[PDB]
Amino acid sequence: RNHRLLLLRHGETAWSTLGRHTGGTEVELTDTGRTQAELAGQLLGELELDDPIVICSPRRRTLDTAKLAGLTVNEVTGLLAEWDYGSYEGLTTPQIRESEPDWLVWTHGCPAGESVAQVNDRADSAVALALEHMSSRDVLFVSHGHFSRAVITRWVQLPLAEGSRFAMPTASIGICGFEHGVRQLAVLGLTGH
Amino acid sequence: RNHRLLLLRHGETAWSTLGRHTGGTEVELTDTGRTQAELAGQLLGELELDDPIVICSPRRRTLDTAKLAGLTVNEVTGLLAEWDYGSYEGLTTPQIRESEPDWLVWTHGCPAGESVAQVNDRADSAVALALEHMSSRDVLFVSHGHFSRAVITRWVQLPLAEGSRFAMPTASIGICGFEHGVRQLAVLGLTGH
Repeated sequence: RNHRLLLLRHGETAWSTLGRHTGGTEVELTDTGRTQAELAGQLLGELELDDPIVICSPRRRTLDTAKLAGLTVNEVTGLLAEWDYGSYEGLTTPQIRESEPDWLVWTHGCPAGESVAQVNDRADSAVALALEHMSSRDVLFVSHGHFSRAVITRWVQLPLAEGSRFAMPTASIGICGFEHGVRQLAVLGLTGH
Repeated sequence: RNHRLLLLRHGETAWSTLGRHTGGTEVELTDTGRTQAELAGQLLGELELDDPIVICSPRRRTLDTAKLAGLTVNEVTGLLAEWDYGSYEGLTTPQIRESEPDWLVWTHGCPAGESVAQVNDRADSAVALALEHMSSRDVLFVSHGHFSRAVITRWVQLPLAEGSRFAMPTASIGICGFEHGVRQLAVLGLTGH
């Protein structure tokens, strides 16, 4: 296709800096988070996007980022919500490690939350959504760390387990496109701050 | 580990702009290529690298890029040479398509040149090389499009066939590291021009 799928992770929060897993919890962006968002929109500005359709996660930290980035949101949907961490909500990876030493959200999932299968499907639906609009315009997802990686991993048609192989820091941008007929990851870890 | 593996593709040449596959052929950087290289070194400057060991491909376009980027090369080795295209040297993907409609270097390889297996092994040796120095410092490979992708694909422990899923434009930087014990791709398609 002649278009792209861009993904933007929301800025920093008090929880992200501590490595805490935040799903449905409504945490606010820090002042550093607001600045990150502001710089990202600055960066999106020179990406020369074609009449972009912006889809955003319902969380306030992502809605806030979109506004601060100077974007106008077209669709707000839980489809882009972060991985539901269930019982692990608020826990860091080490803390989770004290009980499940080999844990990775990518292979284990979360007890009382979303399983890999469920996110795999949610990720595919998201990619399907993107492809429909990319027929005429560029697409931008303002979402979260793990889910954004989920989308990317699926864009490149790999098992969701591979989400562990791609970073996605706060206020960072990843870009998906094509090369000689193949869906490909073009940019990752792009930061304007 | 506490260190990173960075990869830098050489700047633009008269052949790259045309989408021609260049392996052993000694093509020069265009003036645009020299500028790209110059900007990349500018970009490497703010990456705060730890006493970096720089390994470079023997081709003149890569040696030139390193010099223009303001880098001092520690090791020059064919280990980082581009995929040997054999019979396809000089051909574009469409041209190759006129004979092998479903061709991708990643799955087919090149007749009279390197096979996937051979590049898979060369890529792994390169990763092995990096890990040995990353024990005390950061590593920088100045190489080519397909091979750099090969190294990245292997860094993340995927079959070489997946090299098709990662872009690597001229004068672009990719960065490999770790996240909670897992080898991961941190940055891709980073451009200073």
